[PDB]
Amino acid sequence: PYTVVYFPVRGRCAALRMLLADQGQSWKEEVVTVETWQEGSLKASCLYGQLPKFQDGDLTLYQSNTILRHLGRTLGLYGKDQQEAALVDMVNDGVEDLRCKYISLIYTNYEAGKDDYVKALPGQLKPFETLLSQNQGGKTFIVGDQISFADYNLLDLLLIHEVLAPGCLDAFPLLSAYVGRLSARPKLKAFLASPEYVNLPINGNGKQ
Amino acid sequence: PYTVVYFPVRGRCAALRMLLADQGQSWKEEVVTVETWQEGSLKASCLYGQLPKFQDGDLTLYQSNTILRHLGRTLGLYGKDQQEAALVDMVNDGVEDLRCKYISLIYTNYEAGKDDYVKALPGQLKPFETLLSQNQGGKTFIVGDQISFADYNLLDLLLIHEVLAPGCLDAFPLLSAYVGRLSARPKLKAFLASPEYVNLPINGNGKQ
Ligand SMILES: C=C(CC)C(=O)c1ccc(OCC(=O)O)c(Cl)c1Cl
Ligand SMILES: C=C(CC)C(=O)c1ccc(OCC(=O)O)c(Cl)c1Cl
Ligand SMILES: [Ca+2]
Ligand SMILES: [Ca+2]
Ligand SMILES: [Ca+2]
Ligand SMILES: [Cl-]
Ligand SMILES: [Pt+2]
Repeated sequence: PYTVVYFPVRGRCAALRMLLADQGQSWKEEVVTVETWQEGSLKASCLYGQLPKFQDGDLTLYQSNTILRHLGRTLGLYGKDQQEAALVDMVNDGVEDLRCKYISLIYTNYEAGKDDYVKALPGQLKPFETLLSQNQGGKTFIVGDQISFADYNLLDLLLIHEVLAPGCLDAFPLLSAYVGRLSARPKLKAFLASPEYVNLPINGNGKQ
Repeated sequence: PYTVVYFPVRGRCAALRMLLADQGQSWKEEVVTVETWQEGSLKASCLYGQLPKFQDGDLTLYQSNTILRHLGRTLGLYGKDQQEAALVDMVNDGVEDLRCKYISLIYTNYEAGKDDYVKALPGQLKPFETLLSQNQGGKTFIVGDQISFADYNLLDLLLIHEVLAPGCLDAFPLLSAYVGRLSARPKLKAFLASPEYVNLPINGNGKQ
């Protein structure tokens, strides 16, 4: 019932794929080559001229956080009540902010910008440590006592940052433990070890 | 029940203010001056070192779209069902994407970047005219038959863009009429005419 339409990269679909995999949901991958994209037709049919495109039956969605929120809603991964739902959003928006900075570094300014980025990184990661500390001493999820779509997105962000700056989580014991804990969830663990995950690059331009 | 903590500018609070005013809600403005921000204490206390900060009872929120979603969820401005909520998110994420570009122009590249931004603008607005075209002929709201938080956000986006690039909606009959229709809603109309809105600059650097 789900289709993911994307480039042959992890990128903005990593988190939503982890979510689907961990939740035992089945989906189709439709792969878009750089050549098809450059041909221009598919791009012109996309609402905002970008991928991912996501189909849930006849419901067609664009925007990676739209897809996360939609799956969060329909799969009960959006907090236990209205207050938790808002906290989940606050976490996801912070994740999205850091993701945009990471995307900027990777695609527009890797060589000149990397040292500065890594130096500023602890400052950008600290709010997630703080959230964890304020929730059951960081022993469960980013919000409340059940997983949310923000957990999968946060997890992705942290995983890609380790690759960017090995040991960056050494300064953050709760985030470190959290990555280990979520990454060990059985369906998730299997997915992250699988060719369909491992054989895709993180980004489209060979940088990580 | 609500408190908005922000600089004396419209910026990222404009949409949530329009929402509150139109929905007959009461709120307190806590105005933060340049001197107070520079002092550092308030900034250090903010989850992501940014304003707005929003209070509603004992709930403290940060991130303008988290605030919009919370108000949307709690006041019933988030579509009629899950499928509509997904479309609402899709519109809001698209509004936010263009807000991000607008902000980057205003704050970091106004004199060099304006000509390229304005030339690109029609292709950036067109998706919203298309959405309107596909929903009851553009006669109601951006999604469905009831107002949503995305409508308030889109209306703001459009109003600030008419200041930036006067006439930018002229080629878009549905958006043009939507702006007039929503702007005529009695409480919103009163708010938009009030000194509280009119006498604040859109941005914090004198550019618009
Ligand atoms: C195929 C490509 C050209 C479109 C390409 O290398 C590329 C550029 C930007 C991208 O994302 C940016 C983002 O905002 O996620 C991604 Cl995921 C890719 Cl694969
Ligand atoms: C505090 C400032 C430095 C003098 C300043 O002017 C400033 C910078 C970025 C901002 O974010 C833009 C947005 O609307 O998100 C805003 Cl709202 C302001 Cl007021
Ligand atoms: Ca986006
Ligand atoms: Ca943000
Ligand atoms: Ca309603
Ligand atoms: Cl952006
Ligand atoms: Pt951005």
